[PDB]
Amino acid sequence: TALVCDNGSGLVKAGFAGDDAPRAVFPSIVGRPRSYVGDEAQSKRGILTLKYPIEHGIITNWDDMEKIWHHTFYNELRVAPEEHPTLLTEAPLNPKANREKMTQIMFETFNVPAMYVAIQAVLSLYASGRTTGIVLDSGDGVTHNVPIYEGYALPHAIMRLDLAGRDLTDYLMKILTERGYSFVTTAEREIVRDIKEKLCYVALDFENEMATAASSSSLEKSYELPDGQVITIGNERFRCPETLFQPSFIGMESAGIHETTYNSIMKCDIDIRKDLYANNVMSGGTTMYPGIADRMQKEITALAPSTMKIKIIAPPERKYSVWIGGSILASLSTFQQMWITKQEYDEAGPSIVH
Ligand SMILES: CN(C)C1=CCC2=C(c3ccc(N4C(=O)C=CC4=O)cc3C(=O)O)c3ccc(N(C)C)cc3OC2=C1
Ligand SMILES: Nc1ncnc2c1ncn2[C@@H]1O[C@H](COP(=O)(O)OP(=O)(O)NP(=O)(O)O)[C@@H](O)[C@H]1O
Ligand SMILES: [Ca+2]
Ligand SMILES: [Ca+2]
Ligand SMILES: [Ca+2]
Ligand SMILES: [Ca+2]
Repeated sequence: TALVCDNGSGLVKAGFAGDDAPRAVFPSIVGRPRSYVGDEAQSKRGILTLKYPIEHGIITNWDDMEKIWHHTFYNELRVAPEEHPTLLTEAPLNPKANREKMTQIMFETFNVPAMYVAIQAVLSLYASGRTTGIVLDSGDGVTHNVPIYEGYALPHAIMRLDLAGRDLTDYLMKILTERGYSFVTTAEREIVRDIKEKLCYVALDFENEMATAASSSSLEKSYELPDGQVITIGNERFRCPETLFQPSFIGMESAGIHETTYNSIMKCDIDIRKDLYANNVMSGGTTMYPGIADRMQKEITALAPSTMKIKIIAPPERKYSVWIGGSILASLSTFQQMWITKQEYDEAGPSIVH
């Protein structure tokens, strides 16, 4: 049985090809004395320096990444890597040298029998059942617009916004102080992330939503805290994710996700634009907000030609679309020759991965 490992800036998603969802999901964090991995590392902040080996989707520290992979195989999945072909995912615009190092580590450190590396955005597109379209992938640390034509991600048109879930959680923590609530500790941040994932949503029209929240309490929702106290949240529910469309909310000069989507499409050949407009696919935990698809549909329509057919696809399981795409691909045993085997690695070296 093949294994699928999707390493993100904030979370590692791992499992067996064929499963409908990852069996293991843990924080992409490594702790080193002043080593531990995941929840275990976070728990020991202070006595351990924390390291996030994956920044903006790109691996930046190989020794820490090695620890993460070891943890995935031996502690989380509890499998013998030498017995399973392994599919790994990589961020858009990942340097070739990185792909080579990843391959060298899998064969020489973990001794896998075979492996394959796929681009995350492409896997998310496959998860929606298509090979052409533009993916909006927003996770914990980075957001990308990735146009894909017949399985090929067009590098020159990929857009990147260094704003994601982590920043949204921090922002919600900040604005919740306005109502007098104070969330500051690590434990408190965990509560805020839960509030964000349960009560936040994207307004179809921000200004009108603010007006509705100010003229009524129809948008207010209550939330019980660990101590038994109950708080009320109003416009904070939609102000938090609005940051995706208005990065200036958290002090970023970058254009919003709707604008980057449009700019991405305009960087592509005019003859395939129609296909991208009709196939806008959302992927990643930060695209889970109710209302985001309707908002993107409205914003893109405003930017696109009047006779352009616009369609946004937001799969219910998009929180794990990347992993799911990998599960699908890795489970196609008929194409087993696509796997890069150890033997092929011996004769051709790391460069065979490209
Ligand atoms: C199991 N495993 C590991 C695997 C890998 C891969 C694959 C692929 C392919 C094939 C080819 C290519 N390519 C490109 O792209 C370039 C060159 C080549 O070859 C790509 C691809 C993906 O990824 O999808 C594919 C395609 C198509 C299909 N169909 C059914 C129709 C399937 C598959 O499967 C697979 C599997
Ligand atoms: N229902 C939800 N509503 C809002 N945010 C959510 C929800 N579920 C998960 N998230 C956020 O999504 C992020 C996790 O998404 P994920 O796609 O796994 O990112 P990643 O792969 O770790 N990192 P990245 O490198 O940025 O793609 C966290 O910031 C979560 O809080
Ligand atoms: Ca990701
Ligand atoms: Ca600034
Ligand atoms: Ca042309
Ligand atoms: Ca092969």
